[PDB]
Amino acid sequence: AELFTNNALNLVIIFGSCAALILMSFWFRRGNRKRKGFLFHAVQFLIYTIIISAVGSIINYVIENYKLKFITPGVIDFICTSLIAV
Amino acid sequence: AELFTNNALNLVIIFGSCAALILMSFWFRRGNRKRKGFLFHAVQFLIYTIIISAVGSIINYVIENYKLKFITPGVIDFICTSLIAV
Ligand SMILES: CCCCCCCCCCCC
Ligand SMILES: CCCCCCCCCCCC
Repeated sequence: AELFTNNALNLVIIFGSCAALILMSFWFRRGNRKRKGFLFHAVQFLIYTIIISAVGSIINYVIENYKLKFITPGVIDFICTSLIAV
Repeated sequence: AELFTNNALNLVIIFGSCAALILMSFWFRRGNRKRKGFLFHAVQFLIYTIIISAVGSIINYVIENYKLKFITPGVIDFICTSLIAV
């Protein structure tokens, strides 16, 4: 409830990125004039990176603003780096 | 109102840079003795850099002097660096 005030831009940009991804998927599906090689993979990579960074920021804010017990900060950064590297 | 006292030179230099840009655009349009290659592009680049740096400074001052909630300092520096690099 009260946590949404400080993160609204984050969900806004997450939704915008997802909508842009769906729109460009449809754009590729229509006509398929492009080649789905390195550029489309790179686009997927960057959108994945930004969305997981946003999710990690949300987790950090929730942990730091609600309760610090049972969660160690920075470990979520490690998991995000691991996922993007994978 | 009260924030204009500490930023007056910034809007002054922004307006001066815009006026100089328009004046040099007109000067190029008159006679076009020059070649609009690397030098004019570099002039555009430097004026863009200085105006966005001024805007970022204004945003920083507004955030630090009005309310720190919902805005993370330094992210605007990241966005300015990203825009100038692009
Ligand atoms: C059909 C031709 C496709 C050519 C794709 C080139 C991809 C280059 C990737 C370079 C990665 C360093
Ligand atoms: C008509 C001749 C125009 C010559 C423009 C030279 C531009 C050099 C740029 C060097 C960038 C490193």
